[PDB]
Parts: sequence; C-alpha cells; structure tokens
Amino acid sequence: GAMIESSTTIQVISAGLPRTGTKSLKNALEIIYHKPCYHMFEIIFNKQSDIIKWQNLIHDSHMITTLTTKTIAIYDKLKELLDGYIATTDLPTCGFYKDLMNIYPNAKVLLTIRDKYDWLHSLRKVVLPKSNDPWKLKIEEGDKVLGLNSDFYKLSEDSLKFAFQKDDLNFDDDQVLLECYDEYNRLVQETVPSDRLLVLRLGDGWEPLCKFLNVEIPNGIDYPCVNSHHQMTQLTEQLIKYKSLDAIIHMFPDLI
Ligand SMILES: Nc1ncnc2c1ncn2[C@@H]1O[C@H](COP(=O)(O)O)[C@@H](OP(=O)(O)O)[C@H]1O
Repeated sequence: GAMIESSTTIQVISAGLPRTGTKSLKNALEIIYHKPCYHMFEIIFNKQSDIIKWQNLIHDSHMITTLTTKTIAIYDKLKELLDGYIATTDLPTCGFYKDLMNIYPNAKVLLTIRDKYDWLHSLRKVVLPKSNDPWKLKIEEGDKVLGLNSDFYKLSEDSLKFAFQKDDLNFDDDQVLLECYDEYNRLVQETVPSDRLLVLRLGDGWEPLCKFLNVEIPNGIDYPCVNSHHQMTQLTEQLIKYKSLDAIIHMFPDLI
C-alpha cells in the first residue's frame, strides 16, 4: 500500500491486563506506526522518573467524574505523560482506558485476552508471585539491578487495584484474582462500543489487528512473540548473575 504520514498521538488504547501479550502488542504497534508505544517496560527501561507521576495520578483518580475542574487537571497530566507516544499498553495505563477514550476521541480500543488460568500462572511467575513463593525473592533481587525499588512494586500493585477498581485486594488469593480478571474483561466489552473495540486473543496475530487499523500487514515480519514467563525467569537469573543490565542486554534483542 501507499505510505501516509501518521499523526504522533495516541491512536490505540489497549485495555489488556498484564500477561495477556502486551509487550508483543507494544512491539507490533511500533512496527506498524514507527513511533513509541507505552508499556511498563517503557517505565522500567526508559522513564523511571514517570513512576511518581503515575502514582500521583492514581491517588487523585478516584475524584474523576464521567468534565469537572478536577477531572480536567487529571486528564491534562495523563495527556502530558503520553506525549510523543502513539499507543498505550499494560499497567499502569490499562486501568485508565475510559479516560483515555475521552482524551483521545479518535483513538480505537484493544482488549488482549487469554485463558484465565494461563493468565494466573503467568502472573504468578512474573508480576505477582505469592508472598511465600521463594521465587519472589529472586524477582526482587534481579529488579534491584534494574534500579527498581519499593515504589515500583507500589505502582504495579496500586495500578492493578485501580484497573480492578478495588480499594483493598488480597493478592495471595487466586480465586479473587481470577474473578477480577473475568469481571475486568467483561466490563471493557460492556463499556466500549463494539465499533471502537477489537478483542485480541493470544495467537490471533497481525491480520485482525491490521484490518481494524486499516494498515497493511508488515511484510516479511512475523507477529511478535516475546515476554514469556520462561524468558522473564532467564532475565531475572541473568541480572542476578551479571549484576547489570548492560552486561546481558544483547542477549535479549526484541524483549528489551
Ligand atoms: N505471539 C504470541 N503468541 C502466544 N503467546 C504470546 C505471544 N506473545 C506473548 N505471548 C505470551 O503472553 C505473555 C506475556 O504477556 P505480557 O507481555 O503482557 O506480560 C506470555 O505468556 P506466558 O507467561 O504464559 O509464557 C507470552 O508467552
């Protein structure tokens, strides 16, 4: 097809929860749009200074009304944080999908989903291991190498609670998490007009996404498959072993 000049503004809002293929989608959207897509990885590896900003935003975000003077100030900060990006994925953004829709009225919405039990297992391996899981200590040790402290975990946990709209959440309760997962995905599809939404299941690949966005399928390029829990386990172990990101960064080409 013809090459056209795309606007550098949020064009795609993905409401997908972590461990539903957000990093692969991040990579895919960057392949399509040739501009950056937001993701927790963007925070970890490029903008750790954004952590306090997202934490602040979440703290104020209960005073959001579906436009008040308070809402406008919050929307202004949200827009600021996302300046220069063409899409959003992953925590902490996914919980803000309704607000992002208002801020970017011409953006389309995605929902990445998968088997709930596969999701739970993936979550326990990477994002939210149980309190008494020994692997939790390995995750934390490796993350320290990345310069991530307790404020990172606060943001991750609090942005997840925001997504689920829970004041308190028993992170060690599998059944609770599974229920929140189903309820969340259910609510996105009830909330977003079907015209404006595409639901993507893991494995769907380029075709439904590119049709939804009216772009050509990227020629010669397979749809990204990155950020498996096996790969995160390896990254954690290698960070612990080498004690720096730069010593091992060439070993994880498209992942980070
Ligand atoms: N193209 C693809 N096909 C199938 N699974 C994919 C995929 N891209 C990513 N995934 C899976 O999605 C999860 C990563 O999601 P996220 O980037 O949001 O954290 C991983 O699941 P597993 O942990 O079960 O391996 C990863 O294997």
